[PDB]
Amino acid sequence: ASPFRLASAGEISEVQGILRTAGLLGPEKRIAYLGVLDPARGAGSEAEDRRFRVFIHDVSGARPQEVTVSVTNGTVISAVELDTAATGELPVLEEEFEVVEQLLATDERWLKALAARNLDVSKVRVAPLSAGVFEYAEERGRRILRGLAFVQDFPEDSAWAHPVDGLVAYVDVVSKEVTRVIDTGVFPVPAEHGNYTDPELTGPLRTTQKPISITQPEGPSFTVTGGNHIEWEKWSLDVGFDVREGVVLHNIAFRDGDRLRPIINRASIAEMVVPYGDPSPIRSWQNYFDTGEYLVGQYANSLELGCDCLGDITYLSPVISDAFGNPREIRNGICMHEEDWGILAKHSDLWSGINYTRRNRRMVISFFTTIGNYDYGFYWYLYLDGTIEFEAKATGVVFTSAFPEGGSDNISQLAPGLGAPFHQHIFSARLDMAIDGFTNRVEEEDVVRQTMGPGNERGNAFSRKRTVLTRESEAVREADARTGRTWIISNPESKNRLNEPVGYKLHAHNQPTLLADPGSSIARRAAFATKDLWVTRYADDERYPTGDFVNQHSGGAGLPSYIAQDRDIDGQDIVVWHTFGLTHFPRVEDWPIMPVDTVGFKLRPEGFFDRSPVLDVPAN
Amino acid sequence: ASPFRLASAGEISEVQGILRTAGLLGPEKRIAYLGVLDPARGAGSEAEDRRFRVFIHDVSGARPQEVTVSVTNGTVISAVELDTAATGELPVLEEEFEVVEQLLATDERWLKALAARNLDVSKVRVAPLSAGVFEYAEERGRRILRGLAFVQDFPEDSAWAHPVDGLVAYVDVVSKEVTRVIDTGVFPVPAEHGNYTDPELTGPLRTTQKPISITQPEGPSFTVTGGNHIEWEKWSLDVGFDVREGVVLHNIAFRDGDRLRPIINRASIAEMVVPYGDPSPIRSWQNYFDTGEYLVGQYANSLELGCDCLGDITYLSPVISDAFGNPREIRNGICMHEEDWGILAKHSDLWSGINYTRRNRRMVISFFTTIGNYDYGFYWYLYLDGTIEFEAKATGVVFTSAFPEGGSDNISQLAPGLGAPFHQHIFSARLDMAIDGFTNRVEEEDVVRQTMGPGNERGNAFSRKRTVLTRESEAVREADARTGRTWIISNPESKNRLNEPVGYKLHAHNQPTLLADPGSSIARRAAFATKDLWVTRYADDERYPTGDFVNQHSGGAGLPSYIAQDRDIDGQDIVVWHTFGLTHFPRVEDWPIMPVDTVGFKLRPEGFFDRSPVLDVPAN
Ligand code: 11R
Ligand code: 11R
Ligand SMILES: [Cu+2]
Ligand SMILES: [Cu+2]
Ligand code: NA
Ligand code: NA
Repeated sequence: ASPFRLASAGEISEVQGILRTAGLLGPEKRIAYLGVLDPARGAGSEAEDRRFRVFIHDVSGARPQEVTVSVTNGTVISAVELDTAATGELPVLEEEFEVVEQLLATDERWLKALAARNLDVSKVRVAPLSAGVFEYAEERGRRILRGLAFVQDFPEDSAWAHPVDGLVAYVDVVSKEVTRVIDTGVFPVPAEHGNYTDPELTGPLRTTQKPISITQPEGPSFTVTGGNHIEWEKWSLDVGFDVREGVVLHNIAFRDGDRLRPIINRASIAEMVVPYGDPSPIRSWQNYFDTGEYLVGQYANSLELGCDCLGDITYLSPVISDAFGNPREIRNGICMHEEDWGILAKHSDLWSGINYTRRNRRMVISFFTTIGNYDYGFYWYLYLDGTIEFEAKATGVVFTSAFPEGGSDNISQLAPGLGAPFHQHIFSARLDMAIDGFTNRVEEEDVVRQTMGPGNERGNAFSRKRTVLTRESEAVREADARTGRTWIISNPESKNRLNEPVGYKLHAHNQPTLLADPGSSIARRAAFATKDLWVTRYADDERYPTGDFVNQHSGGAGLPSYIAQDRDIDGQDIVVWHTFGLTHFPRVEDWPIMPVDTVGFKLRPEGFFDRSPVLDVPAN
Repeated sequence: ASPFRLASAGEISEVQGILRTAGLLGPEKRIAYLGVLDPARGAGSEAEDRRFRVFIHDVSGARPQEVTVSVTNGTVISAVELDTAATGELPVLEEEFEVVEQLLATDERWLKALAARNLDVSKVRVAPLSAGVFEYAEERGRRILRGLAFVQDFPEDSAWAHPVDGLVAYVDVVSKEVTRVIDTGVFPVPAEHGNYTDPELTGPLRTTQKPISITQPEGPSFTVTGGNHIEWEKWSLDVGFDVREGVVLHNIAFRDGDRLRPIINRASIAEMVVPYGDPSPIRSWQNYFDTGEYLVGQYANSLELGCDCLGDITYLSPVISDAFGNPREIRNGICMHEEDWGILAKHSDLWSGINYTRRNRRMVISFFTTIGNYDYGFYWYLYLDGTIEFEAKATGVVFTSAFPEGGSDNISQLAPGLGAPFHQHIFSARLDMAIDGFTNRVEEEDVVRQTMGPGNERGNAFSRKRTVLTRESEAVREADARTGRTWIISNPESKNRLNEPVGYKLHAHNQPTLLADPGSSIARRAAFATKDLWVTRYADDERYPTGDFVNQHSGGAGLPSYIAQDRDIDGQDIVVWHTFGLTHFPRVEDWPIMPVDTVGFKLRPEGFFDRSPVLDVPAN
């Protein structure tokens, strides 16, 4: 019955049928994006209307459309033709991945480049890479992918070991034409293999790891109802999935006594971008918006038990649309489990003689996606004590280049002749806040040092200050780790028993934000990534920090456009957008397959509860 | 046979016998500190000499002594009388804890203060609190403790709920005299109880938590030999224990192929301080050096299976000296276990068709200590991929005060009338580095932004810079989170296969450092805490960032004195001292017993290995 239930195969097939019936999904049409829309504010009273949003591409060269369908009512709500030169190209289609290599394989310029390097065209893989927006006027309004080449010596070879530097091509994937082939000169193609399952490289596998068995003999402590509604240790939420954002959490709330208290209305990773810091023209255009351009949900892995997710696991298998509107299941695409998390609280008291220890646990909701060379795990955690956390785990194979003779200020060496250009992985978490309901505000809290003097004669005092962000113009904030800066989301109309507004505190990792020059294309297209925290007034059409159409789309949309409205955010329905990222100078240890590295953030209750919320946790 | 083995009960009894025989341990003498000394540099060649360092207090008022004993040879190596007014008082003795309350109970001034507040003296607990160094000239050369009062309504009551504000006393614990009683006025003693095992407060305990069973059917993957030598997944180390520092790691090394490669010679938490930020004269003197003044090892908890440490646990039970030189075992005082740590590396490749997933694990070595109201867990982690991490877990009961009518800039409210003064918990990790041996250097590495222009026409480039710290005068460094600042310890004489010096990178959390005014007593006594990173040239007598005797000791010793020597640290035997801490503005959720919060740091290999060190980890 829940309006927040996952899309079913039947709903997707029904959208297909509605579009077909309406004349919007003939044989030349392809679905580039399809997802369920969230219910409107105050929709709980009215009967449900399951609506789906669809981006439809046309392979014959006609203009694409944005369409909203009511699957409940069997109707098209709206359909509008898109001018992609203005509003952006549609996301990259899975079917376009192969096209770059295929077209290049019979292009005389490409073949000349490969022949100059004595490379067999049958062995040359070409990555289908998003193009961005640079100086090439002919690309405006065209669906372009750029191609970088990697040699695969045999079918099971890791092509990433053998980058073909000095060469890049640009391809129109609709007209099926190669627009440009740029050859700046030959570089040696690195020869060492990077085959991490080859015994020659691994050596004898370890026999020293004894089994770790994690079981729950009475099953898990969480329940799943309605397909995706989770209840666990006072927490209540719905686990959604979208082909763009991946796992999306809805209606995160905590049962405090008799009252179900909302905390976050919607939590997602609304964008992620990988900007590269190598000024070589072969890669200086490289910025992968894995979420906005590629759709990370689409490439979610099927996760194997005892391998990807360990313990007593409950899986969800979300359904997405293929290019033709047929449903496709991602079997075991979402993992859900609880795990022990060490000591929760402990005290051994010298006066009362009471010794007290309690254990912590967390609920984990995760997926793993693969975007070419990269593989990312997205993990949401709920803890017994009210803490909410997100963690991204970055692994896969590093994106490679040649390592220049005489070194580089922008590339590190991984193996003889093999380079890894410097880059960042920068995430935007969109948190549609609902601290005890929708009337919320944000304060920036800094530690305040105090001078020795009257009122502080020993020079020991310290304090803090809170500054309310009253309007969107004042709500674009930067980190200040030195002053312990955090941001508190509170409800000014809901007080705890000590007469203080209830709140949650966001604790950032204070990693560097976007490093690119502020006048670059990427600083404009990923403007969100230049600042740690943004707060907007909620609006139904302000979904992504980069806007709806990121592919080959200049600045003009997204967060900078939203905040120009300068709306009241002091005790209103607000959205926090937190930028956080990893700055990666690849190390030799990252090669030939990279150990996981992490980044994230958390929010902790801050006078939300009237005392510790875990006094009722039992011993042992 | 290992010279790094834990002290045995026999060794401690033998030190006692040697001291007795030498005339140094008569009936008026008490042992305030006893610990084994590490072997001298280059001692491996010579036969072993187990030496012990002892601080001996005299209850009759005579001067204390510092003594070094050779237990192997049955000799006193050295014995020197200490002038405590100059070099500092000895650590607080466990037997002195009760003395403050006992002396105050018959003092007319104290009784008058309690009577003004209608408090039964039999119900008033007095915390035995370190005194520091302030304006009281009579305290110089005397062993003083200060007393703050807390009412205990009945034997099992949590006295922390009932602070008696406006009152503090100072006591000479040797002459057994009350030197001062200060009463600045009555405050209401908060009345609500804080009894976290009382059903009235907890309510009905949860019945929703289903068991999590963690077992190892073939036992653990680590071995313990020689009592405390651990081998686990290529790692080699010795687990030491000292009554001051607690768990100390020695000889951390990694077996890379056939070669045992040193990484860290000695790792410890060499100090921890809890400075309070309330300018009230009742607490403005409050700074607890839990390590230096109280000795955190002494109060290590006995850790219960399935409660404190979960899984297949191997315990060590370290032996310490009581006040008379008799051995006392801390049963199950150190936990050792390995645990699963999620995904280690993962890639699903679109060209090779190979799908690869490997799991991570970490070895955990921990203890938990209790210092009055506070309880801290100290955790060291070794990971499969070469990462070394420390984490402190802070819990217990928050130190309380009255909450002032009309609020406070330096105290938060926890319950009606109940306050928690702001404070920090600041740790110093002393890492005696040995990256591939002892010839090491430290570089500070910052991200470098680049301007759009020639050589960077698209404004995408970014880089980094490394600055070698050549001498101790240049080696007192601060965090810069905005520029992604880290510190690399390398061996300039040991290169990896790419001809780059092998190294490890220290990743700090960049939390605020000491907030007190730089002219305060605490800024001088805890000078280490004002800066994030210090590097010294190794010396056998430079053990603690605060010197050997912290109790009632002014500035003059410790790190500022060590670095004045301005020694060469560029390719030498060096020591890194990392300051890291928690700044605590207590929340209502911290009351009546606080959920764990954490802080720490890690070091990751940085061109130490010739490729990923975990290619030989098997599937599943
Ligand atoms: C942004 N950026 C930097 C970047 C950089 C590069 C690329 C890029 O683009 C974005 C790419 C995003 C997509 C990434 C998701 C991961 C894709 C993985 C490939 C999908 C796939 C597609 C096809 N196949 Ru098959 N196969 C066998 C074992 C394991 C497999 C894993 C995956 C297979 C696959 C397997 N197969 C079936 C039977 C016998 C042999 C084989 C082989 C041999 C060698 C390779 C693959 N397979 N297969 C081959 C031919 C036809 C059909 C077929 C099938 C059908 C169903 C299942 C498996 N295979 C972006
Ligand atoms: C820096 N700062 C802010 C600060 C602030 C405040 C203080 C402070 O000082 C530093 C203090 C550092 C020391 C902290 C370490 C923790 C000390 C814990 C107290 C030790 C202790 C000391 C004594 N006893 Ru008992 N006892 C029973 C159960 C559980 C117990 C736990 C601990 C017991 C204890 C227990 N006992 C035995 C038999 C019957 C009843 C009892 C009771 C009842 C009520 C309380 C305690 N006990 N006991 C009582 C009397 C005589 C002997 C005795 C023993 C002997 C052996 C074991 C247990 N007990 C510093
Ligand atoms: Cu990376
Ligand atoms: Cu604290
Ligand atoms: Na909101
Ligand atoms: Na060293």
